[PDB]
Amino acid sequence: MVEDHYEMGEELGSGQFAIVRKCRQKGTGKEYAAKFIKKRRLSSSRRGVSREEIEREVNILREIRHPNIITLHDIFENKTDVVLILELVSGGELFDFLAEKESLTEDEATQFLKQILDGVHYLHSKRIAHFDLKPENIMLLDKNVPNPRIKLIDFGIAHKIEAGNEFKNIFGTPEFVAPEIVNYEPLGLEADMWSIGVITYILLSGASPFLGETKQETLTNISAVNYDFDEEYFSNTSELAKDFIRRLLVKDPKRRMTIAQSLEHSWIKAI
Amino acid sequence: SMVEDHYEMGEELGSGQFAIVRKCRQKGTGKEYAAKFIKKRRLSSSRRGVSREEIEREVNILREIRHPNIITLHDIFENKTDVVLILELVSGGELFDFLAEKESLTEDEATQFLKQILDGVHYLHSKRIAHFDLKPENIMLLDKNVPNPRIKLIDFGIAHKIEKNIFGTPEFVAPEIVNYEPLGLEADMWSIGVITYILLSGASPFLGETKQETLTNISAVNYDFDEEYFSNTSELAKDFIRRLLVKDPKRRMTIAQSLEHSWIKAI
Ligand SMILES: NS(=O)(=O)c1cccc(-c2nnn[nH]2)c1
Repeated sequence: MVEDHYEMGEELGSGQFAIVRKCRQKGTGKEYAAKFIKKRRLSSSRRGVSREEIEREVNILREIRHPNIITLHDIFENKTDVVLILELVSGGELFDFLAEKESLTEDEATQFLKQILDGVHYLHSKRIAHFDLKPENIMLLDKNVPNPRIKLIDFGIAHKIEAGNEFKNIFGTPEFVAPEIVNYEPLGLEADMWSIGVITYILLSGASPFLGETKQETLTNISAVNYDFDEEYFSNTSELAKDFIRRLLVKDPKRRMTIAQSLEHSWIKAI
Repeated sequence: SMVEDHYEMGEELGSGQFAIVRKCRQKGTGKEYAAKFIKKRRLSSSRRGVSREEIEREVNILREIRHPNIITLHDIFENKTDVVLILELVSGGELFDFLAEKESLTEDEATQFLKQILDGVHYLHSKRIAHFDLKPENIMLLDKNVPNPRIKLIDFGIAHKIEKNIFGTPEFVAPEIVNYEPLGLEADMWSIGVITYILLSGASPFLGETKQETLTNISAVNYDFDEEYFSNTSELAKDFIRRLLVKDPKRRMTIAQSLEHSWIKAI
């Protein structure tokens, strides 16, 4: 029982069938975030989260030990919930911190981007695709210190990306498989690299590159790679910054820069 | 509970991915089952054992299913090293082996067995479960020594529940996600087409001399009905197969349509 081991406090937030509360561990006094994930009862139900999806997330969280990523401290389960005891991240969203400023220079921005890249480099080294990198999932540990530390959060749709042959072997031979299996192109780590390109674009310019009037229009823009570097937004942005973004916002995932290439890019190597 | 307190373990029946199957008997009823011992992956292990996620995925599917043409899960235990599934004992062997032993097999007899496969798949699809590994070796008989043997579909090791998807902002999502086309129930319908083609002819429609040829043949839907091998096969049967072996999953017969097709419905 979690309440026997942690003193539960205020609600901090809520997401997909989950409620996050602040807590404090009895005995140590250390503070954490307790994420209560509502379990799905019957497999036919669309409420809660299936046990297998909870496990997928927990298995990924268990592996993580990097300063730019949230960590898992403990786990409990009661009748209705799986309770993850996570690192407490209190500094808010990176972009909300940046909002307190009157302006932001390209060099100030790249300080933070390097941290995001370092976190993603760690994840990708373990074959973990986050799949929902966006500003809301880029938090700060503490926003009042001189050099705030980025924390990537929310592994709710993260997956480990198996080697390509691990898929094919499961069928024994291809004799009975359909064409959509033969031609199956799995989602991979490249998707996160795209997201990084979008994050960089907005971090530097304040503009969202693909946002349309409706979600459907945004999706059309993404699929067409319909963006530009208009001077109203990019007149104080370097050419190397634009090159970095261009090499990420590539439709073909196989032609996009990888995280290693991103870190070797001259724009990033310069600091 | 420990499994040994409830079941007498017997002889080894088979093996799976990090799994051993043993015959067993329930204490208190004397009824026989198959016990499948699946080795759990340790948190410090990379590749040994089966992941908890994959065990849970399959178990949650098995827990849901009850139908005469599908293997039944009777009990589950877990100890330090293994998850143990107590499954219905399916003893009659492969359908295709039983058929190969018949003096003669008529098209009408063939359709009656095919209809049982369709009944099982109709049930699975009604629960949004794609089997994804339908092939002769997963189509067994419960008991072969009866006048009309009952088909049992087995092996839910790669089966999945089937279901834009983005509840928050789409602004950061990659084009391959925006354009993602998940694998679906239609894949099982293709497999049924291939099974039917082999059932009637003994030939495989897409198999090539190498793996790449087989893959290429599937993708192009490059098959035909050889005059010799299909000389005793009705046009109505060929029509059934043609309406399943279709490249676009959206244009294949669904399970409901397959059961309504005159080849099945006429009998
Ligand atoms: N407290 S919160 O609203 O930012 C929130 C909501 C849902 C999930 C998380 C989370 N998941 N993994 N790490 N943090 C956080």
